Amino acid sequence: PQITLWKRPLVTIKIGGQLKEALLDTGADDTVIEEMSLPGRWKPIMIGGIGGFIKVRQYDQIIIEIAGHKAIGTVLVGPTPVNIIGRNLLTQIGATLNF
Amino acid sequence: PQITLWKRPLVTIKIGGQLKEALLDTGADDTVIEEMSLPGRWKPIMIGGIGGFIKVRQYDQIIIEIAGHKAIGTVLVGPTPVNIIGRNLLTQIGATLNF
Ligand SMILES: CCCC[C@@H](CN[C@@H](CCCC)C(=O)N[C@@H](CCC(N)=O)C(=O)N[C@@H](CCCNC(N)=[NH2+])C(N)=O)NC(=O)[C@@H](NC(=O)[C@@H](NC(C)=O)[C@@H](C)O)[C@@H](C)CC
Repeated sequence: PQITLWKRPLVTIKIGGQLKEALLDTGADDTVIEEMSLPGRWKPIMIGGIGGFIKVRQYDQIIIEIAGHKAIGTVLVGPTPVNIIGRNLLTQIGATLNF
Repeated sequence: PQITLWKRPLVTIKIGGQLKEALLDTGADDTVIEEMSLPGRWKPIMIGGIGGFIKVRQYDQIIIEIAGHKAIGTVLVGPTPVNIIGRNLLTQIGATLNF
């Protein structure tokens, strides 16, 4: 669909078979989800944001549905202020910025 | 135009008489620009995201051209690692997310 930005671009996602709400984020390289139990092997890494760096668990090849669109890729799990869907998965669902 | 997300959606902007490169961030409520000596009155506020919060100066009615599109609104100035164009301005240039 076409989503305007007057409101935060929040969509429903399905991960680990669980429904969550996430923010479509063009300014995010990666996808970061709040702490949760996720079936899969992980590796600890650090990511950055506007205020500094935080440590997250890196899960690869995770099946996730975004607004009904399928994506299978890297999902970072950690203490993020909000669930965000980054470019790694936005490209998978064919999302583009238009103006 | 249409901007794909294979790489960071960076565009040229003009603010305070200077040209800079900024990130189109749909996951940002407001606009945060790198430290620059913008003239005029301002208000001290704090803004954040991943890693925490940072101190910035809030300027109102700032003229800013984004990728050739004129806009006018609130601009936060401070020690941000990246020039961030938020929704407050993305809506003004008619930007949408499409998939
Ligand atoms: C988590 C909060 C919501 C999403 C977030 C995404 N921001 C981009 C900004 C660009 C970097 C400064 C970001 O953090 N992107 C990260 C997301 C994490 C990730 N791993 O993708 C990123 O791409 N990080 C890269 C590196 C970015 C820096 N790059 C560089 N210096 N070359 C990384 N780690 O790979 N939004 C924000 O940070 C904005 N905050 C907000 O919109 C809200 N604040 C809060 C706390 O939620 C609102 C209430 O103010 C900031 C800019 C203030 C308006």
